[PDB]
Amino acid sequence: SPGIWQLDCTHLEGKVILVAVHVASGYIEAEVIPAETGQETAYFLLKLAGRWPVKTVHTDNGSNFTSTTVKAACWWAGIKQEDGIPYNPQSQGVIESMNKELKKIIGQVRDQAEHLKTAVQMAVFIHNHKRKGYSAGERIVDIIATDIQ
Amino acid sequence: SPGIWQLDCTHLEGKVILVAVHVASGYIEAEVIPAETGQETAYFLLKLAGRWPVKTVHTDNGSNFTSTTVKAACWWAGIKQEDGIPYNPQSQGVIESMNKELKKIIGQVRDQAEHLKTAVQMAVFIHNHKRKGYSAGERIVDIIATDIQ
Ligand SMILES: CCCCNC(=O)[C@@H](NC(=O)N(C)Cc1ccc2c(c1C(=O)O)OCO2)c1ccccc1
Ligand SMILES: CCCCNC(=O)[C@@H](NC(=O)N(C)Cc1ccc2c(c1C(=O)O)OCO2)c1ccccc1
Ligand SMILES: [Cl-]
Ligand SMILES: [Cl-]
Repeated sequence: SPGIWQLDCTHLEGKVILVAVHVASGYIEAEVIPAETGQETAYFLLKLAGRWPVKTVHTDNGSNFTSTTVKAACWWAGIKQEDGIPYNPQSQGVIESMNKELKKIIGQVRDQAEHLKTAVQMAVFIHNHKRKGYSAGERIVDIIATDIQ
Repeated sequence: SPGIWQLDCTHLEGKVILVAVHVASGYIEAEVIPAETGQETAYFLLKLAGRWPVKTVHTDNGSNFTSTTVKAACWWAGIKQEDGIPYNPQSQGVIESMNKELKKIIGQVRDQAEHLKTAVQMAVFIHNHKRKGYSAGERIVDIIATDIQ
């Protein structure tokens, strides 16, 4: 499970926040996009897979699962695309909670950032650095290091 | 050592490619921007520091070193800004060589990507995954994991 990620799309200020969560650690990367198109999702996954060893992605919905451009990016990057259907129901609630938590952080920084995209990146930072005692950033690095060795 | 990054700005197709290199591993993150401004650099560093434990950045030039927006991002993210002056002179040539490498990769994929930004992300992927026998992606995870424990 060191290579497993989940896509998550949430909305705020009439914009779309696209999130990738590393399932085993809770570590995230996120971007603001105008709308959640196959093309945007494909580009986001290319960026993600160049940065971390992404083996499997649970896509966030059937449109992206279907998307020719998403399928092309996954092929290019060596990613196995899977559905993101919560056969374990506690999955959906974990996501919902993260979306709520991310929006909360965004609200707390919203003041220090002129643009939504800045506040989202501040939120990524705070989320990944939060000690819970290791942080998500520490967990993902330990998980993947153990996997290499 | 595990926390040290160098900024590097290179040009192609009339656009700017902004690179951050993890000095100890050769691992990189990169983006295409229309122009290298303080605001763009500041945003790039915010994103980088939310994703990896960035302690020190050797900035690529004195305009970004001076930039009040870059200084504000570095303050926000807990980054020590340093100059990028190569007291070790083999530094310039290492950068120069990576820029040449990156541009070569971009040329090799240039055909598979409509947009420069896609080709740059493909080049980041190929760079970070190349076995050298570990890859840069493997090196950065082991360096930082060793540092955590
Ligand atoms: C309403 C509160 C406004 C107080 N903050 C500021 O005046 C400046 N913000 C910063 O110094 N930083 C660290 C954040 C930041 C960094 C880079 C960027 C940004 C932002 C951003 O704020 O969204 O936008 C695009 O490139 C600022 C800088 C540039 C443009 C606008 C604002
Ligand atoms: C010159 C030969 C072009 C052959 N490739 C294609 O037709 C498509 N490319 C892909 O399937 N992928 C994986 C790459 C990609 C992914 C996502 C994106 C992209 C690109 C990109 O190509 O730049 O642009 C922004 O969002 C394509 C898709 C959408 C727009 C344009 C092209
Ligand atoms: Cl990788
Ligand atoms: Cl981190």
